Amino acid sequence: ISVRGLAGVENVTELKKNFNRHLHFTLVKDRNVATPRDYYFALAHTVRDHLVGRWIRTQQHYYEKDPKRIYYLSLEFYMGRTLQNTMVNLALENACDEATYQLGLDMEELEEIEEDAGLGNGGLGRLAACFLDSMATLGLAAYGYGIRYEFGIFNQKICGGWQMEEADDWLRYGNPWEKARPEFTLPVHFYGRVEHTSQGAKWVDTQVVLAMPYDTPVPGYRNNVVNTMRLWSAKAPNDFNLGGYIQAVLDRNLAENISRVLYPNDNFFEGKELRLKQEYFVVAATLQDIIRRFKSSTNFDAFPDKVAIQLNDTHPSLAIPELMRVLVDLERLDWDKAWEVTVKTCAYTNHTVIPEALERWPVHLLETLLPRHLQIIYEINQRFLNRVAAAFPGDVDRLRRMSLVEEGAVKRINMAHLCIAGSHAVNGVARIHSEILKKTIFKDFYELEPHKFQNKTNGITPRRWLVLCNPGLAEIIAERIGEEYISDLDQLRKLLSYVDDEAFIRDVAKVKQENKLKFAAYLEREYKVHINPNSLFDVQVKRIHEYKRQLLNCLHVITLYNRIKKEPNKFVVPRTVMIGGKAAPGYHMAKMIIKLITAIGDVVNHDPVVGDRLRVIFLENYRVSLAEKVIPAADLSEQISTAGTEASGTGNMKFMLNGALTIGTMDGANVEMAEEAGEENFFIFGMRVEDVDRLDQRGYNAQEYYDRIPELRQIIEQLSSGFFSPKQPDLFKDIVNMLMHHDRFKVFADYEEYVKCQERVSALYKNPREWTRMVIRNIATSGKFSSDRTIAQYAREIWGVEPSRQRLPAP
Amino acid sequence: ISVRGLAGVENVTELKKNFNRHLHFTLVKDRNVATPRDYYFALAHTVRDHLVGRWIRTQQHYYEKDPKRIYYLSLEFYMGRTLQNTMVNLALENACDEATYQLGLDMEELEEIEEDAGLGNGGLGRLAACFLDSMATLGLAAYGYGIRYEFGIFNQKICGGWQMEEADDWLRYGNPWEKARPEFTLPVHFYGRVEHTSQGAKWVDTQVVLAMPYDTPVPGYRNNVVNTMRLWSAKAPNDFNLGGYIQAVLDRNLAENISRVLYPNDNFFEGKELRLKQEYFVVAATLQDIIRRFKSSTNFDAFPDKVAIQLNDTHPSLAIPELMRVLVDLERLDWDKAWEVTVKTCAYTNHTVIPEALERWPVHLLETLLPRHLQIIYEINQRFLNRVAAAFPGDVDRLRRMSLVEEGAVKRINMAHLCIAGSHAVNGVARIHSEILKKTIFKDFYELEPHKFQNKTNGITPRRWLVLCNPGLAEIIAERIGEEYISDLDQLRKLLSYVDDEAFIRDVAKVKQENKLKFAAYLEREYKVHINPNSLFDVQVKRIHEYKRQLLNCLHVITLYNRIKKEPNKFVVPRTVMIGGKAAPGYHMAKMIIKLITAIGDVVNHDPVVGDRLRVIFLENYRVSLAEKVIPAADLSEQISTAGTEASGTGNMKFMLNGALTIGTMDGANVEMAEEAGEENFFIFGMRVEDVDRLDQRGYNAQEYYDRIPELRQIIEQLSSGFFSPKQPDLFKDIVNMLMHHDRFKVFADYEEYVKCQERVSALYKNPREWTRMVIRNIATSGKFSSDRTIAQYAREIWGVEPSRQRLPAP
Ligand SMILES: O=C(N[C@@H](Cc1ccc(F)cc1)C(=O)N1CCC(O)CC1)c1cc2cc(Cl)ccc2[nH]1
Ligand SMILES: O=C(N[C@@H](Cc1ccc(F)cc1)C(=O)N1CCC(O)CC1)c1cc2cc(Cl)ccc2[nH]1
Ligand SMILES: *Cc1c(COP(=O)(O)O)cnc(C)c1O
Ligand SMILES: *Cc1c(COP(=O)(O)O)cnc(C)c1O
Ligand SMILES: OC[C@H]1O[C@H](O)[C@H](O)[C@@H](O)[C@@H]1O
Ligand SMILES: OC[C@H]1O[C@H](O)[C@H](O)[C@@H](O)[C@@H]1O
Repeated sequence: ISVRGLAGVENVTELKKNFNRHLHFTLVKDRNVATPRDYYFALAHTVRDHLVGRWIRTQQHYYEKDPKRIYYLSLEFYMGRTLQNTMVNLALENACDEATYQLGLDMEELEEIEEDAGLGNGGLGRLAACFLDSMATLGLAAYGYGIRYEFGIFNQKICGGWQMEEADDWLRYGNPWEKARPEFTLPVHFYGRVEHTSQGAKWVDTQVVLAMPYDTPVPGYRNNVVNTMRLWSAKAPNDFNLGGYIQAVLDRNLAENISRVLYPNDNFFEGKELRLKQEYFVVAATLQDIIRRFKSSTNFDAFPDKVAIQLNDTHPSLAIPELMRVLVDLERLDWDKAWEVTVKTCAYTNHTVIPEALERWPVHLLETLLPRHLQIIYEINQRFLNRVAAAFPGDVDRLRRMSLVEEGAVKRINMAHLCIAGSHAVNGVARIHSEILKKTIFKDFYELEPHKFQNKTNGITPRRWLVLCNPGLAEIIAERIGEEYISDLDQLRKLLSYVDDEAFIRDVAKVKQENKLKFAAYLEREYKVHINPNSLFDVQVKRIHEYKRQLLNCLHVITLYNRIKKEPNKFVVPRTVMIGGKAAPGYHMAKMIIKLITAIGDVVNHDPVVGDRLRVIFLENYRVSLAEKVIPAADLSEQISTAGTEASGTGNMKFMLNGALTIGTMDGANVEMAEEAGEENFFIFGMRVEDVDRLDQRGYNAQEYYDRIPELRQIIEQLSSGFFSPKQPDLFKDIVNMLMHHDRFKVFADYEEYVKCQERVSALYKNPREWTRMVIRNIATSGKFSSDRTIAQYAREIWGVEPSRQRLPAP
Repeated sequence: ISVRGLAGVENVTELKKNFNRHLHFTLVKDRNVATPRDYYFALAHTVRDHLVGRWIRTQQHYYEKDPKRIYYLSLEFYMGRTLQNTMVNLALENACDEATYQLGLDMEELEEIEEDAGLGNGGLGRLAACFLDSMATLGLAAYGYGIRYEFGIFNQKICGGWQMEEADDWLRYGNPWEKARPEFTLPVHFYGRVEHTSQGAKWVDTQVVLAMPYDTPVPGYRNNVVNTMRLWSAKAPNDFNLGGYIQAVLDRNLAENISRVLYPNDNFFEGKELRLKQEYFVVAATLQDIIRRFKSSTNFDAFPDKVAIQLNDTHPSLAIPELMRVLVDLERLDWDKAWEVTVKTCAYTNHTVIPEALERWPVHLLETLLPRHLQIIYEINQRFLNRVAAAFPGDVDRLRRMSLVEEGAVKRINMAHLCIAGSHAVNGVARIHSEILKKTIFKDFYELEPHKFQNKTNGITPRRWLVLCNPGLAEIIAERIGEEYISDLDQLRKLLSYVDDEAFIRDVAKVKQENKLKFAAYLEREYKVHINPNSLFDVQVKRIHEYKRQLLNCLHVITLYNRIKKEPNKFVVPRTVMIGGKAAPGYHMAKMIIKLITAIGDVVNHDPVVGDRLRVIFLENYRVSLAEKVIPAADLSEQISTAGTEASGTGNMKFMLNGALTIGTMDGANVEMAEEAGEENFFIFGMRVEDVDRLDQRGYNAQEYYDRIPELRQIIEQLSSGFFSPKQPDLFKDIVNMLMHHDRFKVFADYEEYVKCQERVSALYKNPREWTRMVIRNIATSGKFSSDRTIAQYAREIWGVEPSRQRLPAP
């Protein structure tokens, strides 16, 4: 059936009886009243049972061996479903598939019942998840620490072509993968004031909120290692939080609101108090847990030798001043020793350069909520600027530019500057992004401490993003080069010698056609629409953002439609362009773009002259589980952000690994992907970072493009006149206005080159054999983009630990 | 070891391995890091496993056989712990005791870890729990329906002698006994308005709250029957309940607050909207569930033949108009047919006659929250008063007295009148209470429909209240008459022939001494105080209420103290008087009484001259699990409410069954207990109902008693001068003031007779042999107070079903 493992006679028999055991004793059901959800839960428990043993020994192991521990702090962990992932990493997939078959059930149908653990917004959150998988597969003693939101990313509904947000009550039916641990409940403080007494400062009269941990197992790939992802949940103390007795009890929900919902912002900062509370909550509980574990393993001199804390963006940046608070105020270490320790254990990862995404917290907020932390930040700033003054005497302007405190309307703390000053390493997520950080945004810091700056190009895990979602492709690859590539993706290079293999070429093309047929069916099954599986599947799925330019894609789609209407009887390569992604609730322009996409589809999809040559479909509720479905079925991957705006991107790597060709700009990781596959095997177009700068010096004037490109002007006039919105002719006035007068992302500037490039893609598609051979050269060179490579680099160049592919002593 | 069942070799082996299975797979622990709470949970799951099979077949059975179903609606179910109770009813106690012993654990230590399911205030709530146990033991197809409060009765803490309330977060570590069933989630409506259209009225524009059920198994005593207690939990819909996206999500907690906390009022009405919402919530979800089940089993003519709904007090009274709403508005039945059906399926139980406990809801509240129900209530009232007018022509005053609508300051709906009009049966809970209902409070209704009024004297379950909490006494009883009495308490009469048995007399006295020694140890273990186990254990435990007169007990205690101080070297029977119970948070006088008790103990307990002859101890956090501890250790049970105020009482029956003698007034069930044991074997005193009336006609003047009783006057002057409150001399001015000028319960009127009676109790105690022989005559005649008797009466005289002690076909 496939290398989903073996289906042993004894193993299948054991699984079946345990499945029946859980259906009965755990779910209290019998075959006569059990629903598919019951069946899913019986299977989940049966599979979960196989982790317990490994989980206990792995943790037991780390206790005995006492290795250096890696702590990955993130406010997001975009996990998705975990049933299939667990079976894969445990080699149980075929056995469970057989067992359920014999019990008369369809395992695939059961898998669709699991809810996605959508505790993330997009790229940043999914990177943390891929990293967790790689760290376990590489035998690192790593822990993922975050917040257990009871409501993750909202479920997206399209109503009248508009996005509607609906609460993601993912825990409604229960989460079999988490393990509550009330024995490690910790107190977190807020507000209060600072008292300066004889022997040190004291933070008093604070409001207490308890942090209760929930542990989720993270299994490595077939090595018997099971690490932990610890998510904190807010719980109110039962005393004080006890005017009215009834009210006092109902009011407990005020403290517990801290972990209620994930902020739905992607690459956008919103300075709300609740968000700051969430950030301190996760930091305060995590560091107590880290130090407690360390004390078991009081000279904190060896702290950095046993502890590494990785900050995923600046969200958990309060870890720096919190570590100082604990070491100086509680452990009574002298400032300088505490600072040496802090810098040596902390490392920071930057994920974007757009200004609106940078965390700049108003000082009055930190003053009220965390008074002691504000004082420590001021002291850190003081000493840091003294260092700068010494290094660049008289450079008064550099002084204000590098300050962690920004003066102006309202004073603010620049969390990124805080992170650079208190970390021994700072990294970008793609070569171009890391260079841009040194050359622009953090130039002053790089000049001060060049040794701190590094790069760690992102990656994705080949387990979920290949074996799990595309078993067919994984099978034909393994048939030729073996299975060793699953945890050593570089071996994919060996596929280069099959580029002329008539058999391989036919197989690769076959799995893609099967994936497209399956997705096409899913589209009609759960969404009822109908699409032609013979057309080119053009897809752009990611969060809706002006910088990602779903709008540039829209212009091309309209261009295609207009060319068809001009010469109806001319042949054109049929296309099914699918765009999907969620817009943050308060992001007006992004919501306007979603409406534009659905409006274009309303016209195009019902034009008889167009026929089945062009279909515009908006993919509803894009999330991890849906990505696993569309990506393997894609032919063309759209990665068209304005050069210099997408730090790295990861969806791009997912598409490359699954047999889709890429059309994109020289941005983020796109640059390194083309470098690995060869630019001849990539569809690159548009301005490079340098051209964008040149245009900015000159001054970007959209009118110029509108004046010189008839096809462009026709589109804009179609939008303004109401051609795509009959009942509301001026519906899209905002978009047209932005495009013409305030386009920070120069959509028009890349239009001509994009359309031309798209023409070249259509020409290659007309030649199946050659299209497929290029795909093979992409798949064969995607090895570098595995998160196992990324993690091995973080491990060796930042954390100071050696990865290991050694199987743990059985379960 | 005892008739806790057999400890089979195979059974103990099986239990041990399953215990280890759960500790590993369920709790993810190993013997090296498992805490006692883990051990408790492993045992709970092991025992719980033995119910699943029985639960499924019992429910399966009721489906096939299709008997008439009994639905017991209550806003309270005071369950207590359930581990030991489950082992008893399953005959697993000795086997589990052996198994844990061999695993090196103490089962008793593990049992103390379980949290009490305190979803009740006192008597009314505990009656529902005893009833559930009896209904299962009697093979009735019964379902208990209520609300799953996440916070039950508050935990009581004494600070500075004052009561402090603390949230009862009983679900913090999880509840292994409940089973969530999201597949039966039902919608409940609130607010909205009524539209009158062509074919009927419509309730529109309502706010929807979802009701999710949680099922808890209720095992019968060793008959393999397992019934269900279904508790509803409030859940917000994820759409509309989705101004701000974040706010919308945080605001879900407004709808879910409905099931957040139990109102801590005992025999007291508080007309708060949240409470009304809770009442409709449980009624609306329950009736949908009832009708759905009925439709499976559309002529609602047979509805009453298959359905019986028992209303525990007026709390679920909205069931009457809700049943009408559904039948008339949705099922489209004609009014009269719907009314015939409603009356025939509904029955109401009254639990008190004090006016402040009567539910009288303001019309403006029902108008806003349940507009359609208000209309139906008006129509019910209309037709009912027409009936009255026809029966008593011209009796205009009877008309207003019987109205369900009370005019005045604010119009109100008398929920009790609603219940009488819409039920085919109305019952009191003790013979005297039922007579008082007919003679006073509901006299007009009794004259209209005499056939409706009945009595069903309360009872307690002998499983929890004898076998579970007093195995020693249960063992010596069984040694002589067998085990059949456990489900046939009347057989206890056979013990009468052992009243002169020298061996029995010595045994009965022995178990009491052991129980007292054990409790005395527990007191020092968890509360550190020290008490003399040789003294007479004088206890009054129940909710603090003026009508229960903990104050009368206080006066006696002070009298004793004063007599000792007067003649220090005179001998007196040593006593340890223990008073315990919670005061509703807003009940000022009750909280003042708790402070009085602790203040008396502060003086008495530290007076050297008193020595160990008198100790006054206030029992902290009285609840079901504590009752199971004190009751078996008591010698004297205080049931001293003012004649005519305690409807029945049940604590009194618990004490009688466990070998304590009773000192009390001719009130509630006390009357029938003395009647069963013989007044010579009871310590009765004080005014009878008739004497209280006589005093009221005359006019109660406390000053008279103060003027004629020197000992009384001395006490009152001690309270006024600050003798019991040095730092705050006027601390108890409120109590003295009430006692002298506004004592609704005539404490002073029963003082003299009470003290004299107490002297007689002390004299009998001085004669161990005779004290014990009287105890035997009480225990031997307590058979009538088993809830199995009560339930068999409800079954035969109200519900129309026959109980059965037939074992269900194995598990
Ligand atoms: O709670 C039980 N089983 C779990 C089995 C289970 C466990 C985890 C999960 F994610 C889904 C189902 C369950 O259904 N839920 C707990 C977690 C969540 O709140 C949903 C309800 C349970 C079984 C059972 C048997 C008896 Cl006899 C009595 C009470 C019981 N409860
Ligand atoms: O949740 C698990 N077990 C239950 C075992 C259990 C079930 C009911 C109960 F009342 C107490 C304990 C539990 O500890 N809780 C669920 C209910 C409550 O929220 C407390 C935490 C669990 C075991 C386990 C093993 C693995 Cl390998 C992964 C996740 C897991 N979760
Ligand atoms: C991989 C992934 C992303 C990141 O996509 P980019 O195109 O890099 O922005 C976002 N969302 C989901 C659901 C993903 O799987
Ligand atoms: C039995 C019981 C009651 C009822 O006691 P009364 O003396 O009848 O008021 C109250 N609380 C608890 C904990 C009980 O067990
Ligand atoms: O680093 C992980 C991801 O973080 C953010 O989502 C960036 O916008 C994206 O470019 C990057 O791939
Ligand atoms: O009916 C059960 C109980 O209800 C209330 O608590 C009454 O006050 C009490 O007298 C009675 O025993």
